[PDB]
Amino acid sequence: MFENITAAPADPILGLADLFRADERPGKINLGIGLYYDETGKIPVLTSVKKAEQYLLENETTKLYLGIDGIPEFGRCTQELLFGKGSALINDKRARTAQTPGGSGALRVAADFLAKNTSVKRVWVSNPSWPNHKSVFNSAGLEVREYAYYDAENHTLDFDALINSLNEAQAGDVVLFHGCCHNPTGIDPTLEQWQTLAQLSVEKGWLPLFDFAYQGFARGLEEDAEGLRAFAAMHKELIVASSYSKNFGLYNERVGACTLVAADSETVDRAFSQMKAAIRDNYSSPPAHGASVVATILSNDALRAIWEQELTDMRQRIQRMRQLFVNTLQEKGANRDFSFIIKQNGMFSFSGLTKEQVLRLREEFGVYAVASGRVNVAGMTPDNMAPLCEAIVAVL
Amino acid sequence: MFENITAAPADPILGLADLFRADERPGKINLGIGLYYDETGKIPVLTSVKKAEQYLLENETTKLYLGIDGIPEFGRCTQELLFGKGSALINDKRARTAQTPGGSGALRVAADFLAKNTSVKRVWVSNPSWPNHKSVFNSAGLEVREYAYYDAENHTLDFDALINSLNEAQAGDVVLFHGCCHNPTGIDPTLEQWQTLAQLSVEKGWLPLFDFAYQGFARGLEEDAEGLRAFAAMHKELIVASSYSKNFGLYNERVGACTLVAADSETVDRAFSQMKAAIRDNYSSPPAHGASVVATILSNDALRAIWEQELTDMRQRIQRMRQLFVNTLQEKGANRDFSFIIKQNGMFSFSGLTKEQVLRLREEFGVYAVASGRVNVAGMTPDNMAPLCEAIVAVL
Repeated sequence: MFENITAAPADPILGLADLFRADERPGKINLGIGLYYDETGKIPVLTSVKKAEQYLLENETTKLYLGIDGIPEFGRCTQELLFGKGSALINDKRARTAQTPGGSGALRVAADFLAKNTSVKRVWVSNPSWPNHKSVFNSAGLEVREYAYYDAENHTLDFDALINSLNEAQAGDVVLFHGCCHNPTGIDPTLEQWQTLAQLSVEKGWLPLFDFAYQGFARGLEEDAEGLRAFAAMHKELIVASSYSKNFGLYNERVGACTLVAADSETVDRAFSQMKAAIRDNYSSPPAHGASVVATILSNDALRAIWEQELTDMRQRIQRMRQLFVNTLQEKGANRDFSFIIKQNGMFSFSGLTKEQVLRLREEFGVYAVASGRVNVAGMTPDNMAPLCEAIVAVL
Repeated sequence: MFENITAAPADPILGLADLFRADERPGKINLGIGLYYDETGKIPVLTSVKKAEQYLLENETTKLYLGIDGIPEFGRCTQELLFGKGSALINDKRARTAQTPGGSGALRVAADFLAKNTSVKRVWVSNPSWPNHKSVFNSAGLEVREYAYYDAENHTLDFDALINSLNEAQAGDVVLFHGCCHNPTGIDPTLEQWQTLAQLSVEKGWLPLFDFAYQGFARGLEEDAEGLRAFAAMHKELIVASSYSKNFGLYNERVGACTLVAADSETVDRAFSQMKAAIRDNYSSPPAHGASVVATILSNDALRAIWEQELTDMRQRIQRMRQLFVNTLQEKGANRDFSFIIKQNGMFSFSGLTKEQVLRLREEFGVYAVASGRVNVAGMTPDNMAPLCEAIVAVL
């Protein structure tokens, strides 16, 4: 039965990580995968996370299955983060949240729900986008189309091209938005641009799908949700796939949520029963540990305070590295203006390095970035910055 | 987009649990869902599990993502449990294991792999079977057909009907077997019956899919794997979806494995790359906590000793309740022979109660079982046995 199966196409980005670990050069620098490093180049467990895990160790008395949609307090805390406490969406009970194995898990659940229960045939993703979006939607049986996004000359959101290319989207297509910290560009719509999109989206009959993996990494928890909330103020229906991998440093515990919004309580409860059915035929119910950690933190004043500060620390370290990167580039003799890097949001920006320049960086300098020239700024440190920038200057 | 979605059909078994928690009667007895209760009617965390969780708390320094297939030591330990240490399958590197979110997760991954990469159009399941089998396979786009299994008059495996009905299976169909502790009958093939099946399966060109959720609950870890190992000695190719939910009391942590076996190393590595692709487009990588607990236990002599004894304790408590159940039934005036219960394996047997008798038990006596009359023996205790049996006698 398996004799004739052809190998899956190598994933160049996971193939990168694989190449990194095999590299015996001591000064090797990892700017590939989207992970937060501290100033010592390590990927720590958050202190608030350790404290919550101690609490669970000392207090959990069972591992009895969660409901299909996971821990209720997790759902409640997630909707407050998303929509704001006292939001009319919450008061009107228009939203239902399933705890999922990561944001990736949430994307798959949404895709499966849409494919099996609606007329949706296609999803619009930005060009460029995180490559996994196409993969997940295609695997669910959905076509993926691309909309213009990035003005690479001005390092800006090409809002005209975006709007113009989205005009080819039909009523009933899904349009995917990144809530903040667009991967890979670091370029997000302004509040005004988000409000214009929310208006266009309603007129045109698009179903908004928000991918919200970096809440707290652009400006702050509430500020980062402004775009979503502008849509939520305008739309009867919306889906949000959110993740706590990055803002809790909980990557491997697979902690995310798929949130469904409909016009009213009866509708959302009805539609959510089909989302629960999709989950049931997948992994049945989600993993408790990472999500209990999140719920324990978000629902305790003292832990939440510590965690919010840890998140602030992470965001500010990245902002410092953005500035340090452009400064060291200038000092190291780089020809180019890299100032656009300072304005961009989250872990990533496009460096503007070619695929060949990145290959050179890896082979000659042990500096690992992805083929698009996207770099993980959260992988830069005061200790690695000088060798990093000397390497970039050498390849320009 | 969601206005016209119809509600998912209520799941009577999850609807049962929901009904149970709303029941304010004090002496209520839960014999529904497959969970291990101790003699005080609680569903405890295993001591070996708590010790492993303490160790992880004190020693983990990162939550960096696992590989798509999870923790390598988890895979190694899983294959040894499945095939036996020193197995030729392991020595020849014919097997690859992906850590998955539970046995349910493993079933979905297998189904997705099969549907997307092979000519498989149908899966044979026993009649009766765990209802989720049909659901999972159908959701992946696979037809499900049923084979005869149960001789309800003699409370036995109807081996003739099974073999006769499986004759309608074509070369290239999947046949699903429960490794031990058949859900719901508690009736497993003997070693001889398993060997005959392994032979038939080869001749007929079936792809065996083992669902192995209760290793250790029939006779013991090695004894329970005898059927699988008889197949593995005969087949070039096989898939195993296994779970640690029940034998580690780790239900909500979603800890399982999908193991792929092929004729040789090159083949299995090739086919497994497509299984990894299916996982990538689902939940991306599996949750670390529950699987690290399992790997930490299985790979430490002291913890493994404690855990194996805890598992032995669970198996023996169930065997005691089987005997106590039939004894108390006789003492309480039951007309019927219930002796077949003593011989059956795992958490469940068919009580022979009608759907109406079970409805009566619930409404009049607060005793919760499923419509098929299947009861969770692991939900019986010395304290609840008398009221339970008085209730059954009343409804006969």
